[PDB]
Amino acid sequence: NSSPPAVPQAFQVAHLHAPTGSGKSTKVPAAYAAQGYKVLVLNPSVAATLGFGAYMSKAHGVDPNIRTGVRTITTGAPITYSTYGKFLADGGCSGGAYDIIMCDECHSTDSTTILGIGTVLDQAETAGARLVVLATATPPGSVTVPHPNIEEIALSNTGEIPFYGKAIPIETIKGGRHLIFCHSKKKCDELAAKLSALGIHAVAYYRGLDVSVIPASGNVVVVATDALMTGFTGDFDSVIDCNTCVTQTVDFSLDPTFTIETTTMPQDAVSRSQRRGRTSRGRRGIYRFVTPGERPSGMFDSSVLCECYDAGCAWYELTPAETSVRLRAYLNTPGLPVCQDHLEFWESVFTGLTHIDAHFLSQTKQAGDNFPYLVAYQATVCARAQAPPPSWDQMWKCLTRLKPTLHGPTPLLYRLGAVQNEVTLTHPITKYIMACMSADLEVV
Ligand SMILES: O=S(=O)(O)c1ccc([NH+]=C2C=CC(=C(c3ccc(Nc4cccc(S(=O)(=O)O)c4)cc3)c3ccc(Nc4cccc(S(=O)(=O)O)c4)cc3)C=C2)cc1
Repeated sequence: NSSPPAVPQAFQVAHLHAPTGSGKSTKVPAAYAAQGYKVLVLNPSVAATLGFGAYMSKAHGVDPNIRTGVRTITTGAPITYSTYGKFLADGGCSGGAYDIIMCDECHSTDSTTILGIGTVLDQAETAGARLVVLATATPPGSVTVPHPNIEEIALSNTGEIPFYGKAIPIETIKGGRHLIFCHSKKKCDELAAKLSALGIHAVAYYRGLDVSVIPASGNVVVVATDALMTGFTGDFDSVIDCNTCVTQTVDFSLDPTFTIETTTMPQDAVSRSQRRGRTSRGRRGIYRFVTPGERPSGMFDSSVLCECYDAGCAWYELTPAETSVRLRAYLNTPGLPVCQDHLEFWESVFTGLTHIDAHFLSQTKQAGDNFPYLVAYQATVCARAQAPPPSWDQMWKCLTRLKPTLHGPTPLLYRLGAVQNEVTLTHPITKYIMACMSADLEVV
């Protein structure tokens, strides 16, 4: 729906589909507050959370409470803005705290948002909340739609420059400023170089480099990865999309258990719109693609589920069972992103990961990398077996100081990236996870 759901006598979960800026996260809550309700707005971004608070006090004479992982500001106002992570850090809902609870960007598929939303969905009513709103500008199942200012031209085989099974006719990049999207930070160099060697001024671009490496004037063909901003100065004439992106995915490769790496999946609606949106700003744009079909938005990998249990164990003092109750509340609620139901599986997996090294965990938590609990656990297992990590990549930095006293094969519990060192598959925990996969009628 495009209108703020009225407040119900008892309870209700409603949906709010509105664009960013129409005031769905500010004006809407302000109205609920003018009515005497106490409102809590959750968002994935610290910046956004701050953005709403500023807007509110500056436009509606209301200095709302703002809560983030860094700190919380309390003004005693009836409106409160918090990040999902801080909300969870806080234990979730607090009795008699809020009448309404809006879950903004509820289409987000990062583990913190999903877990946070599950939490709201499960505790809201017990918490005395009368209403829970699932707000978002990108409803699940969305598809890229036609834009009034963008001409979409499909790539064909004709063209000297080969491009993902299709071709890029030189004619289309000779003159003007064009943005080409490639999936791998490498594939970029492969293209920028082929075009530079054809008279075409092309400057590659991917994570690491600087914005400066992109002249702001004169013809140019920028071959980049999604590293390029979404709000950065577009002013592009045409964008060529490879229609594929790199994303985190879980593979039950039975070697010995599972693998969580980054794979290239077909691009989805949200992705397609964002890349296409890099053209036709203040003028008419061109959009060339290799593939028309796209996966609708609102779908996420099983590995995010894993990421949710990992987080419940690492930061929120949540047993794998508690996480499940919360994640289940999320899967039973229609209108939110979907994923294969692997709750039982992941639950049983983390449950077996007991007696984790506190110091290692604390090291992975603040280190900031993904899956701090699984990294720390694989390390705990390693140290206890005086074995080295699967690799000496930054991932395993918490084991650097014992490097000397670590010999023999690595007791691989699972694969979280490149595994160089030799590996043994005889560890009880490895055997425990292997069995978790066999005990499942939807896993293996
Ligand atoms: O819908 S509503 O009508 O209710 C409404 C009302 C008011 C709104 N205000 C906003 C204000 C700011 C922002 C974001 C933001 C974007 C850029 C920012 N830039 C600064 C630049 C210079 C100085 C500052 S300073 O000094 O911190 O004040 C900030 C700051 C904040 C900001 C924008 C997009 C963001 N995008 C992300 C995209 C991907 C991932 C993330 S993540 O960090 O992973 O959460 C964030 C993050 C932050 C978003 C919204 C917004 C909406």
